[PDB]
Amino acid sequence: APQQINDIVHRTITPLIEQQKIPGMAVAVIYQGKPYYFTWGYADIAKKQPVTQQTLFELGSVSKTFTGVLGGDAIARGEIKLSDPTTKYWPELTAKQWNGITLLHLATYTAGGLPLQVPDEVKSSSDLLRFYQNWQPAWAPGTQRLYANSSIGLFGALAVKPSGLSFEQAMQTRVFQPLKLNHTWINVPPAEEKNYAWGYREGKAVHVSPGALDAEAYGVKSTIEDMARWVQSNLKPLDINEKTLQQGIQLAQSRYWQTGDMYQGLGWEMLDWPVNPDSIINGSDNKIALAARPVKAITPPTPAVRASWVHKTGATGGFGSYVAFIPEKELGIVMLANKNYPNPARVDAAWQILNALQ
Ligand SMILES: *C(=O)N1C[C@H](NOS(=O)(=O)O)CC[C@H]1C(=O)NOCCN
Ligand SMILES: [Cl-]
Ligand SMILES: [Zn+2]
Ligand SMILES: [Zn+2]
Repeated sequence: APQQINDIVHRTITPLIEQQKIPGMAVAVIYQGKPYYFTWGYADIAKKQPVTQQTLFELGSVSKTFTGVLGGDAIARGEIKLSDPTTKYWPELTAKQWNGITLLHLATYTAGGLPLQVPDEVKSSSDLLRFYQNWQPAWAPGTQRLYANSSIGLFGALAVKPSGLSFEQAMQTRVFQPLKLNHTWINVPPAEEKNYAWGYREGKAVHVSPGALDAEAYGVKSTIEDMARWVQSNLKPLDINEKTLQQGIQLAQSRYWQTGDMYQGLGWEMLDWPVNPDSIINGSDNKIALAARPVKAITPPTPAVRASWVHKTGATGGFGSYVAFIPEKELGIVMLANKNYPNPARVDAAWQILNALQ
């Protein structure tokens, strides 16, 4: 890699790892469209297995960027419209509070207070219907953004219904395969488990547990190489030969709502570039990112703006992830770690690196 990249990555990430006690980490810096890879530490501490460019990490909520793009691809196929009512795809959702809640609301956390998590006791399709049938909104739809796995998770499950495919099959056929993300998995196959890093929480090795709508909201695992290719695909959608997927990538970066200086896409979130670094750093703290905030609609949604900072945080019990990129600059970063450490530390490090290379 260019010396300037090696230098800034060492001076930023090695101290981050020292400060946060991260056991293993992989970073890709995309500079002028090309990825440069860096690894540190161990995927499995007790086995002394190093992190490599083939190590699988839990992406956590970064999974929502795949869900948003798959939803965009369905829009581009004419299979769904964001203005469609939820009940078009789930007519058994007969409770009156669902009148007026659209796929857009589900995708963008604006349905009126769907909760952060689907309850752990939801184990069957019957449980899931009961959950949504009994949920009572705190706000009218399209007025407040409250980040929620139960919201975008339902969006992903319903967006694939017209295809007749399961969510996993749709994602594999329509997103992973065309983009050659051949080491990205909703369910890690047995032959690939050797590459699956352990997450570390309070010193103990952990993997994410199964849960309702997990694939849609937080369940994807991937390598640093596939995640760099995911960033390249979102930086340069016109390089994608499949027109519906090219368009789905673009639609996931459209701006549907604004609150403060942030814009909500499908999975992705965006700010105008140049960005105020303190806004992205401070805004990533869970106390802020997860709070209910009023939104203003953008109608029509702003088509993807090249001069944007586009990003997403993610975590599981044992992992912490961050992806950010700037289309106009062909510049991006992926940071995958097997410890969940605070979002602001991730974003600060990412901005120090990308700011140094702009
Ligand atoms: C995503 O990783 N999520 C949802 C929510 N996202 O906040 S973020 O990581 O800062 O963007 C916080 C919790 C977290 C999870 O739900 N992770 O999955 C673990 C099992 N629920
Ligand atoms: Cl140094
Ligand atoms: Zn040093
Ligand atoms: Zn392989």
